[PDB]
Amino acid sequence: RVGKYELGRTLGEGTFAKVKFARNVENGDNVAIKVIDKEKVLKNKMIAQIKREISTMKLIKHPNVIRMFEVMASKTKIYFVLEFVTGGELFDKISSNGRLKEDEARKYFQQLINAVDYCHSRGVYHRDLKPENLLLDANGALKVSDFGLSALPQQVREDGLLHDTCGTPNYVAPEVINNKGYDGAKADLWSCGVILFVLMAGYLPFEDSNLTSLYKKIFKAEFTCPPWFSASAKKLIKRILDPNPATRITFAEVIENEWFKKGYKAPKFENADVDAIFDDS
Amino acid sequence: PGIHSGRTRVGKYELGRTLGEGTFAKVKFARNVENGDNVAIKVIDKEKVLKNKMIAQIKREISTMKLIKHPNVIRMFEVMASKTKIYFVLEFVTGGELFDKISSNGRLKEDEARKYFQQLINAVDYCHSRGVYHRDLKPENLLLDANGALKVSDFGLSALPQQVREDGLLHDTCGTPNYVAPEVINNKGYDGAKADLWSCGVILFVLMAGYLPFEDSNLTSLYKKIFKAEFTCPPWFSASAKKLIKRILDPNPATRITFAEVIENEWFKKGYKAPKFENDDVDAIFDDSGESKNLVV
Ligand SMILES: C[C@H](CCC(=O)NCCC[N+](C)(C)CCCS(=O)(=O)[O-])[C@H]1CC[C@H]2[C@@H]3[C@H](O)C[C@@H]4C[C@H](O)CC[C@]4(C)[C@H]3C[C@H](O)[C@@]12C
Ligand SMILES: C[C@H](CCC(=O)NCCC[N+](C)(C)CCCS(=O)(=O)[O-])[C@H]1CC[C@H]2[C@@H]3[C@H](O)C[C@@H]4C[C@H](O)CC[C@]4(C)[C@H]3C[C@H](O)[C@]12C
Ligand SMILES: C[C@H](CCC(=O)NCCC[N+](C)(C)CCCS(=O)(=O)[O-])[C@H]1CC[C@H]2[C@@H]3[C@H](O)C[C@@H]4C[C@H](O)CC[C@]4(C)[C@H]3C[C@H](O)[C@]12C
Repeated sequence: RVGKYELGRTLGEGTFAKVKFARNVENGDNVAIKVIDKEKVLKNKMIAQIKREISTMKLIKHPNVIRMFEVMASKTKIYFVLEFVTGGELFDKISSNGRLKEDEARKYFQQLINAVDYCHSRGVYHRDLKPENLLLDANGALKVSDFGLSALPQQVREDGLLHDTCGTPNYVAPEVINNKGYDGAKADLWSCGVILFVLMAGYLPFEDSNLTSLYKKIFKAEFTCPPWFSASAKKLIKRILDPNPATRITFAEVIENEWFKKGYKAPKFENADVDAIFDDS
Repeated sequence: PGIHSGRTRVGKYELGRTLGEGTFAKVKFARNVENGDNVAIKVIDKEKVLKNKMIAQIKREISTMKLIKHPNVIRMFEVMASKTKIYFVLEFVTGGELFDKISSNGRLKEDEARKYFQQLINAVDYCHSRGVYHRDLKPENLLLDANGALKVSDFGLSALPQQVREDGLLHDTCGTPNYVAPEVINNKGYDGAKADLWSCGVILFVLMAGYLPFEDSNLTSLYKKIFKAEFTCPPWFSASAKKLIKRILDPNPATRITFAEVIENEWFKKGYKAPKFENDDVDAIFDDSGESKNLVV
């Protein structure tokens, strides 16, 4: 046993991190418990940011963000307890049934933008948003995974789980491909825009069998919207997928956008020590 | 079974609704009106297909796959064509994707992983012996029948450019680097057999480990790991399995183990039982078939 949590099967076991299924004995909620090497994260250059973002994600409750229930530590380990959802991955709808209708795409896009924008407002940037982070609960609501956790060092992100993405480079903004540092908000917004493209088209905007030509297209944002895209959706997508992060549209501008505001009901919800986030207890 | 006057018709197949749509290709359900068989039909713009410098290789590989019947290869039953479309008539399977097991239960036991690997290696080597190279092996091509037997998809079709093939179902233009051999990433993957073998080794790794041998959120680090074949086998891998995987994941295709040598590897041969199974006009593969249509619709 571990905490108020009863353990189930091992989901993955990487070298410095591992993930177990569990349930909360007090309420029966499904969770996953990630156990990671403590010194690997303590030694890391960006530890103060890690501590800050993780401490923040503990506090955040947004209806469209995966909950981080607990964060505890041993002398050698850090434990994370994360909400486990049962509706699968959002992109499964495309694998099984092709592109989504515009209204269903816009709905998920609204949940996504609001959740991402909310985390940004609390100083937390994903920086590696991929379709595999777009999960669905029993009722079909979007739950975005890995905010905060994505800030951990690579060797601890290798946690024994299968992580592949169809069309990986598509979701990474040109400035993230090419540069060491970058703006987190603009990098996340690029990812969201590609996600929206795929939901509405059923296929990736950037492709080429030739890798040099593929990355050339990404850096110029050379892509083509299919004919079923509306004029207003195409125009918003082209502003989001601006290959220059200096001129790329802002989240605030996306939220004010006429296409975006269609059927848009901002969700009503409420959300009302850092250095000691990983010490023993 | 009944021909349905209000449905589209090609050969003995009646076409149903569109499942997926790409720019040049669509996928529809269809059914054989003679015997009730349900199939999937990929319909692709004919001019787009023909106007390619690789059309000869495409006709050859599609012609071969149409004739192949392997227990671990998805069947291509028929190819028909109109003036403007090519119809590839393909087998459905019900068991989903192989990696679904992993994605839910993590790694498989050594014996079960070795079983799927034997199935994969046999099918791929079989197609190689007939001159067909896949070159695009990835999780999306590893399907399962109701018996839970592996069925490899896209042999033959993978010869088409991914952009022409793209059907709006998230598999054709994936181009995921994690499954791709370093020489192929480097635009020098001449030996198609060694390139497919690398992918198969990455697949074996995932089944036994539950995760990818090369992964990184940083694209530069990812490609670097691939070119150097920098990876670590988990501690539960046996000495023999580790020995084989390291021979497969050799980033020099020249020194990389061959398909034939894998088949004779002592670990691969464990419980191994090769399949017991059977067994122009190539140029005309895509000619207008003159198949009856339904003129109502
Ligand atoms: C030029 C860009 C970006 C490289 C980069 O920037 N990598 C380091 C960034 C991250 N760091 C934090 C480590 C920065 C280091 C600190 S510093 O600030 O000092 O940079 C990189 C990103 C991925 C690279 C691919 C591989 O080459 C080879 C590959 C196959 C063929 O062969 C050619 C094509 C292809 C697809 C290439 C495309 C791309 O065009 C390259 C060159
Ligand atoms: C990959 C799967 C979704 C796909 C899926 O399918 N999940 C299992 C169910 C399989 N089924 C039994 C339903 C299929 C058979 C039924 S059938 O009727 O089809 O036969 C999803 C669902 C829950 C997700 C985890 C949790 O969020 C907690 C945690 C959050 C972190 O941030 C990232 C890590 C971690 C461990 C997440 C990883 C991953 O993202 C999980 C496993
Ligand atoms: C993504 C799914 C597997 C996962 C899944 O979703 N499994 C649910 C099974 C449900 N059914 C049994 C009713 C059949 C599917 C109905 S569905 O709702 O999925 O349309 C797999 C299993 C069968 C696969 C197709 C066939 O190989 C024929 C053809 C081969 C070409 O090379 C590539 C194109 C095509 C159309 C393939 C596309 C895709 O790769 C399919 C749908």
